[PDB]
Amino acid sequence: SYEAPPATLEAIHPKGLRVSVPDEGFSLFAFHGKLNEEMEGLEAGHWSRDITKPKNGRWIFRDRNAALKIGDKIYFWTFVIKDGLGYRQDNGEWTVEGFVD
Ligand SMILES: OC[C@H]1O[C@@H](O[C@@H]2[C@@H](O)[C@H](O[C@@H]3[C@@H](O)[C@H](O[C@@H]4[C@@H](O)[C@H](O[C@@H]5[C@@H](O)[C@H](O[C@@H]6[C@@H](O)[C@H](O)O[C@H](CO)[C@H]6O)O[C@H](CO)[C@H]5O)O[C@H](CO)[C@H]4O)O[C@H](CO)[C@H]3O)O[C@H](CO)[C@H]2O)[C@H](O)[C@@H](O)[C@@H]1O
Repeated sequence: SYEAPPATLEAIHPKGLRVSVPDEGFSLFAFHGKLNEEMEGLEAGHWSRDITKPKNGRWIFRDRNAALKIGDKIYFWTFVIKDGLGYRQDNGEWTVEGFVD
């Protein structure tokens, strides 16, 4: 049965974090994440935000001010509502390996 799609994360040059999932017929996408500190289960995170509509096919979370560095780790989990039911990407871990213009 259904599983949340994996998120794509990008570090932006000169600054910023962008996180997105494809719209698979959701009503809601939430991102919950911490920088260089593990998530202790389903805690809110330093980044914690509900996104309520997709934009051109994707659900997008942005922190335009996040100044990331190579080797920074983001520990995260996401939440999507599909047909009134909730699904998570659990135990997300992403390492900055480069930047996007
Ligand atoms: O009303 C004024 C008040 O408003 C507040 O804002 C609200 C805001 O917080 C809310 O945001 C949504 C957010 O809560 C939601 O998070 C969910 C989270 O609820 C969920 O937690 C689960 C528990 O549900 C679960 O409970 C179990 C229960 O299901 C079962 O029936 O019984 C069990 C007992 O036997 C019981 O434990 O327990 C587990 C732990 O085991 C919890 O993890 O977890 C999911 C993740 O899986 C999490 O996503 O997510 C939504 C979508 O992102 C958020 O939108 O939204 C409301 C509006 O819809 C707001 O009103 C303010 O903060 C206050 O200041 C205001 O006073």
